[PDB]
Amino acid sequence: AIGYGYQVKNAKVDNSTGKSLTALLQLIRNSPVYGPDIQFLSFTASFEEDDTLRIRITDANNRRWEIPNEVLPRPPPPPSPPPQPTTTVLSHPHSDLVFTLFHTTPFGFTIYRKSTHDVLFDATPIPSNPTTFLIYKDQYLQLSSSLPAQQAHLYGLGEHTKPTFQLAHNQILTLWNADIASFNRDLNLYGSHPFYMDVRSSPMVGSTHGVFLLNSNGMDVEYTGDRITYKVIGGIIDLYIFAGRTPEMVLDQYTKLIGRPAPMPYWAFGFHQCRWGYRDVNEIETVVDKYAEARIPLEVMWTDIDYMDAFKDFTLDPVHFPLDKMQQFVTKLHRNGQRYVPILDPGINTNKSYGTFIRGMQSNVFIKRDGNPYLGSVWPGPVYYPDFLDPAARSFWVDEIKRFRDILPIDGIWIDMNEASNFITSAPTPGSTLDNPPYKINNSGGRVPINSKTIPATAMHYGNVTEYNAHNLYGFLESQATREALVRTSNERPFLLSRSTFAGSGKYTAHWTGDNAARWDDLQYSIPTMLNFGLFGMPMIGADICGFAESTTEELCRRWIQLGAFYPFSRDHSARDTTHQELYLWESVAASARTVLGLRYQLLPYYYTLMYDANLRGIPIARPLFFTFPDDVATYGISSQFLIGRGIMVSPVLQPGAVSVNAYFPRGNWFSLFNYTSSVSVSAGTYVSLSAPPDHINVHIHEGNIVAMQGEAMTTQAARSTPFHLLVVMSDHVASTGELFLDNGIEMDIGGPGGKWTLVRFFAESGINNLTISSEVVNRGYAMSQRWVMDKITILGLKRRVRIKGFVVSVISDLRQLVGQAFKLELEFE
Ligand SMILES: C[C@H]1O[C@H](O[C@H]2[C@H](O)[C@@H](O)[C@@H](O[C@H]3[C@H](O)[C@@H](O)[C@@H](O[C@H]4[C@H](O)[C@@H](O)[C@@H](O[C@H]5[C@H](O)[C@@H](O)[C@@H](O[C@H]6[C@H](O)[C@@H](O)[C@@H](O)O[C@@H]6CO)O[C@@H]5CO)O[C@@H]4CO)O[C@@H]3CO)O[C@@H]2CO)[C@H](O)[C@@H](O)[C@@H]1N[C@H]1C=C(CO)[C@@H](O)[C@H](O)[C@H]1O
Ligand SMILES: *[C@@H]1O[C@H](CO)[C@@H](O[C@@H]2O[C@H](CO)[C@@H](O)[C@H](O)[C@H]2NC(C)=O)[C@H](O[C@@H]2O[C@@H](C)[C@@H](O)[C@@H](O)[C@@H]2O)[C@H]1NC(C)=O
Ligand SMILES: *[C@@H]1O[C@H](CO)[C@@H](O)[C@H](O)[C@H]1NC(C)=O
Ligand SMILES: *[C@@H]1O[C@H](CO)[C@@H](O)[C@H](O)[C@H]1NC(C)=O
Repeated sequence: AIGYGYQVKNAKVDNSTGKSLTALLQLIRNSPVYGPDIQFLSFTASFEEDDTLRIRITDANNRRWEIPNEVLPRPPPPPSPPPQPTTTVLSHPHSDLVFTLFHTTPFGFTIYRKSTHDVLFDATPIPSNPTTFLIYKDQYLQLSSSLPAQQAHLYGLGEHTKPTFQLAHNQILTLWNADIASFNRDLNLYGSHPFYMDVRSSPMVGSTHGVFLLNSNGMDVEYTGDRITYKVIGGIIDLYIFAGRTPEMVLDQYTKLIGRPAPMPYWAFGFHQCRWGYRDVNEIETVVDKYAEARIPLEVMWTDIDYMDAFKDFTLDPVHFPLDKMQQFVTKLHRNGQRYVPILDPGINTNKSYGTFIRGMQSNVFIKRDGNPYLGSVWPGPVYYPDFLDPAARSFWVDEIKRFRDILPIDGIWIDMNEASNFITSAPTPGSTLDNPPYKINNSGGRVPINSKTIPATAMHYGNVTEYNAHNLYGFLESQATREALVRTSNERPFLLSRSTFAGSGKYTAHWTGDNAARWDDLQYSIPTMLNFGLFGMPMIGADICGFAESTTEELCRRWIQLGAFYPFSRDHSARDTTHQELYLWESVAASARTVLGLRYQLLPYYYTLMYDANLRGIPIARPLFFTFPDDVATYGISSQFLIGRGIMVSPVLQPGAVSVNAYFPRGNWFSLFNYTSSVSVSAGTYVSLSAPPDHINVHIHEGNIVAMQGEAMTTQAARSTPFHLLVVMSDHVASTGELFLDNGIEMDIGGPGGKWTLVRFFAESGINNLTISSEVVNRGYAMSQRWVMDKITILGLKRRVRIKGFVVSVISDLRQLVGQAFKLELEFE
């Protein structure tokens, strides 16, 4: 058959010293299918922390492709092996995970949790079924685990458009960075994130762990409910298990490994407007002017490939987008506290009168095939691709960006087409098993050759690295170079948005779902994709509001701005062959816009604190319900609702001509952020029909949470100049708590050493006769220097009113309390 598997030749635990396991595996018997088997395997298991188990399987007699440490820094491997069935067990006293190596034929291994004596990863084979074996050929690695089909709820393995957040049973997820529109369901998209979250509904409900395979090669992942299997066409097995035990802790352990999410500037949480096909400077000025007249907040104006001189990077169309007019335009944006972001492609047009091409050829920075720079095909025409694995190409990139930034102020960079995208598929090299692999991954849902519409697998990078191995790293690498370029040309916290991503990208860039469509499906699709990229360590995520491709309708756009105003990254964008869809064009949507974007701007400090938490602990801004309610199994399969932070839930309408929604409400009291009187109270989790007017969206806050809000404004700059309103939602079960992070909105290292930031924590508890509200302040300096003042406190969740020495609403006015000063407020019931 396919493979016969491996036997344990020798296995030992390194005594006394830091406990790790080393083992040598020998091929049982050779098989011709899918290429020759690797004869000897070096197998190690080791704890990187108490809550992280590393399993590394390599060729004992060959250094195989591994993702470079310079690209993704991580602890080095343990030492390798020397030159009833038997078991070798590895465990640590402060670890909840136990690794077991089974000396069967073929061999197996399991990771089980001490806390529940439950198996989390089970690679024990079914002797008669080679689909369950570990197989290790040069271009085919097979790793398989069994799962308790009903108890195991899986999430992740992006990037894919799915109607559901939780992974459906019986499917093949292909991970291979490709220029494929996100309006296509199931197909492999722009990014690859070989990570999944496993939430166990039983025996101990809510029990969570994570599984990451640190491999950049193309792969099919097969999920059949009771089994999951990796089919990888290269590299090694570098497997990481994250103990949990909560969903929160898993993402903490995961991002600790791949990198904490990069902080975002304050202005990034404002609304963005973009469009492919803005004709000239006069049109973008007009769009900004009309957003003002509609009194709809517009923070950042974007320019697509239109601004370039015939689609070449680091140039300006001397006719439609002349330099002096653009300089004026950006100056005026800044004067009104607004920002500007242009787009970049990786391809460099082969124009002999083009400065970027000339310089790129001098530093020898382009990806090569058969000894010559690979000829690509994108917008400007024939292009060469910069090899972002070459440090000289990374210097060249910084140089070009510096040059452009000197003549034209930019507030951020949009990097696109970085799969890399190619419009003309190259012919495969004769006799190459790289351009023609033995196992075909399910690219584009039809076993399409990996070389399709991209750079051939036989192209070479710096250090003799093939495109075959480094393909899923391309967008990741450009994001590093681009962020480097931004940091060295400006002292402010950079902003960048990338299409193609890999595990770890969130440490460098923001992401958007890419090319969605103006269809009701895509509106709903935006939510699982949004929650997935939270797991992937990229909390700054959003979809093109009102849909990129195809023309939108008034009702679709209206319902989309209602939802899209709560994306971490909120932006309107569309193709040029569709109708315009700026929010002012329809009155019903502009009125919706002012409402929803109004609430968002009030929630700016909240969003920013969540961004702070993300960089600090990996915890996503937009998160699944089961993050806050892991003991509620009904929340596991919700794909239509989500949370902003811990206690704010959004429940949008996703179907046309509707005026109501059947949204799920976990146990507790919920209150509308649009009407403090409108509340939802359930003693057990249940669906509830909510009135959803054409201009309204249900956004509720759960009890036990304190949120610091400011005032509405046209810009984020102006919003910070407004007083603070404290929203306190009480609970008869627990003291309410809240958190506010304050900085200048542009410090390079967020919350670092020194004092250009302030952290404030809020606390509230009801007694029989008295209510106490108090804060704690760390690094009081910065907040104090900002004159932030809290003049109002609204109290929800109580059945009795309160005041200074169903449910009711209590308000405390004329407080004038300095945010940067700790306080204890005492109220009395009536
Ligand atoms: C604006 C954006 O423009 C570009 O993207 C465009 C495409 O150029 C455009 O063509 C269009 O592409 C769509 C298709 O219309 C749509 O149909 C879908 O394609 C799917 C198919 O639906 C699906 O069937 C599948 O095809 C497979 C089959 O499944 C498989 O069986 C097999 O079929 C045959 C095979 O081909 C034969 O060789 C033989 O073997 O027989 C078999 C059958 O037996 O293979 C085919 C595939 O070959 O999968 C298809 C996808 O490959 O979806 C695509 C999109 O992927 O629309 C898109 C989206 O607009 C650019 O590529 C894009 O980058 C660009 N967007 C950026 C540009 C700008 C401007 O600067 C920015 O503004 C944007 O934000 C950027 O995102
Ligand atoms: C190399 O870059 C030049 C500068 O952008 C290109 O010339 C410009 O082409 C524009 C249309 O793409 C046109 O509006 C500009 O007037 C023109 N500017 C100048 C100074 O020539 C050039 O394009 C080539 O030459 C022109 C005359 C056309 O025939 C194009 O089709 C050519 O490609 C670029 N050359 C190449 C080979 O890409
Ligand atoms: C607020 O909500 C309550 C409860 O649904 C409702 O009776 C009241 O009319 C609402 N007020 C406004 C101004 O919509
Ligand atoms: C509330 O509690 C405080 C402190 O315990 C006490 O001094 C005060 O008299 C109480 N007020 C009422 C109305 O009971």
